[PDB]
Amino acid sequence: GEIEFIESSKDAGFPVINTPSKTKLEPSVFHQVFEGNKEPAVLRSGDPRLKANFEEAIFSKYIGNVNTHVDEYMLEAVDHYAGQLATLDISTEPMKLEDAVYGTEGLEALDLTTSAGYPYVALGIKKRDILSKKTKDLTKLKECMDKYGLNLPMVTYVKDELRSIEKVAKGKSRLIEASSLNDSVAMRQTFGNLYKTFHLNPGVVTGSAVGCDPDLFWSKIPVMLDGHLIAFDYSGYDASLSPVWFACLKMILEKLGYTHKETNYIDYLCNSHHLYRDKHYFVRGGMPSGCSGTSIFNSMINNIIIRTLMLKVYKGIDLDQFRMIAYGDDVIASYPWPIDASLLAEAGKGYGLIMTPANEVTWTNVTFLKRYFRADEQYPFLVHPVMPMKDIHESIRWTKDPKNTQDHVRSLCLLAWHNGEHEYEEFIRKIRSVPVGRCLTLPAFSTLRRKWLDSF
Repeated sequence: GEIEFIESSKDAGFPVINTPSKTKLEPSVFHQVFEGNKEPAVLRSGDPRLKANFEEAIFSKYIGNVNTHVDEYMLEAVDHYAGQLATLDISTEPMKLEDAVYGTEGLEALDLTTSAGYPYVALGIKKRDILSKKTKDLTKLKECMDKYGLNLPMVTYVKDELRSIEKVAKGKSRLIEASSLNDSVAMRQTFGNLYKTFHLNPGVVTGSAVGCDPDLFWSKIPVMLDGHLIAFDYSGYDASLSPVWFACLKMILEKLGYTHKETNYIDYLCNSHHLYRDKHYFVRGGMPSGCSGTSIFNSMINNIIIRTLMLKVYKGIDLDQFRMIAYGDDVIASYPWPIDASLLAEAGKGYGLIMTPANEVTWTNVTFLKRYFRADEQYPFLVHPVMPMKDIHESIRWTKDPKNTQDHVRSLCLLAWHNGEHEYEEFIRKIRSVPVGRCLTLPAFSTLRRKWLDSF
């Protein structure tokens, strides 16, 4: 992706977008009891922790585009992945408006807490002024979509989240895009059935883990990926994507039965208009992370990319024995023969991608969704997802709202006990060394283990 044009919003008649300048993350009551290095991402240019130019840093992920046609390797990759997806019988019929907005099996209701985007943010109109969970009203939404239409600018926000010392100092805060409510809804109508099928079928047919529950899904992954493991993620995947990969995605969608007109929303993702505080800018290429479907579309594109690279480097590869699962840029995969991931990574560089491979990827050292894999000692066909304790420690030391401490700590307990009973008891011990910790309902190790075993 590449920023092609930027200027002052006022020159085009856009008002300034007022985004909060200060982090909501503050040290929790557990900040001293546990160790950690992460701090809130820089959100503003004058942050005294910066050791770089902030606005240059946050936009540096738009590294450019490789301009190329859809080549022979891409064409075969698309065909192979389309054949997989064809077995799922994805409906290209529009999802009905009430299901796409207020919820249905496989597609959670539209998030009422996030930005409604443009022009609503400039008018003070929030999602809850238009939509109602209790009444499921669609009348105001129909008014607003009729009035303002589709293909509206996106609103860029800096993501408020913990980051490492290096990413704080370099100002490399992540950006999230808010599609207009109108565009979010229209995309959920257009693609909602595809979204549902992906959410309900994580694994090696969708090639997707989006929406998975690691507590359940981790045990299935080694059944599916039974060859030599291949794994990697990327640096700045979303913004690195060149338009050719969006062309590949459009070809895949059309093979699934979407009309050319129905794939027009992919052009909306690829060639985009953004408002950021007092500026507005146009981007060619790059997935605008935060718009409807970007995790699923990123994952679908990644399925095309990896196949493309394998076909290009390993002429005579048999993709029917290749298996892969992606969550956005994150990939875990297998093939019955060893594959040199560094060759794939260098081939990806030729397509404008920055891939970072996982020396002998094993079930001991492979990661996916920032978690390890550890087979249960007693039930060896069940596999624990293992979030490192250091990451749990990083999270517990901060809070965006201490009123949610109970929910926060309980969520972390659900992750921590997979590290073993000794680690969990120590975690609980330290929690209880603060008075708040003795006011919390904390699950017992044996209870978490029993409930996990019984969930299968």
